[PDB]
Amino acid sequence: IIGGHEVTPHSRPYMASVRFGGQHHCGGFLLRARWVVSAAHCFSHRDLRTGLVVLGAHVLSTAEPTQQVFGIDALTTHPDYHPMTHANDICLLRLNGSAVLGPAVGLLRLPGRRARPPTAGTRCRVAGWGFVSDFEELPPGLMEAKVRVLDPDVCNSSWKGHLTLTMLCTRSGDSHRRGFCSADSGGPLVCRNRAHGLVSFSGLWCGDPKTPDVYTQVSAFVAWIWDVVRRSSP
Ligand SMILES: *[C@@H]1O[C@H](CO[C@@H]2O[C@@H](C)[C@@H](O)[C@@H](O)[C@@H]2O)[C@@H](O)[C@H](O)[C@H]1NC(C)=O
Ligand SMILES: *[C@@H]1O[C@H](CO)[C@@H](O)[C@H](O)[C@H]1NC(C)=O
Ligand SMILES: [Cl-]
Repeated sequence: IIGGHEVTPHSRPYMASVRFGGQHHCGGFLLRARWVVSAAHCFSHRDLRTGLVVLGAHVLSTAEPTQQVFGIDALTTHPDYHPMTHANDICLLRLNGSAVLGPAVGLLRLPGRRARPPTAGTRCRVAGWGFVSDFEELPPGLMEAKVRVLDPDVCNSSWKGHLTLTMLCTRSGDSHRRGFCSADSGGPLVCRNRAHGLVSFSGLWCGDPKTPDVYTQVSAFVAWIWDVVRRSSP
């Protein structure tokens, strides 16, 4: 996260860390005790057996007593996920057990089934353990930035017409670069206490307004998300 601040330890109990080969690789959120929502691009060319989901974390390099580590029993990539364009960049993680919900491990609500995406100017927050600068500097813990939803046409223009109808954009509230960075992928964009976005892709320079922050528009996937959950439920 660039242009953000370190959250109070465990103040966002919904945050997940997807680890590959012991290292943090992506973010995500706890939808249900055993369900994690993330970005499909995070698992592209990766052995699911080397994957771990950590919940209840603040400092990833610390074996925190609030941390709960789970394996991935199933990965469900969106059927229409196109890696080149980043279209339908969403996936669901069914863990090899259920998280014990507490003050450090919680759930995040999806937008409604009949809910529209937020309008330009809507204040949102993005969190993660991704880089804090363009010099691959690591955060002291789970960071969070204050962003504002950016007009879809202004964004699509900046992106040379490469945005899909199911993608939203953010900008900073001021003159400082604020947004996500490498390894914040999959982690949610929280608008009005709902996961409206999902970290997808940026430019070369983290938080650069010339190459705005692209998130997966979550409201479009609410129906799919519950369909996949129900399918593997008793
Ligand atoms: C995004 O915009 C696309 C059109 O972009 C414009 O036209 C193309 C041919 C290029 O000249 C480009 O530089 C221009 O910005 C649309 O095809 C597409 O539907 C738009 N997507 C959304 C979500 O509105
Ligand atoms: C869950 O998965 C992890 C990683 O594969 C493994 O270490 C752990 O033993 C598993 N737990 C159960 C109950 O299967
Ligand atoms: Cl569940």
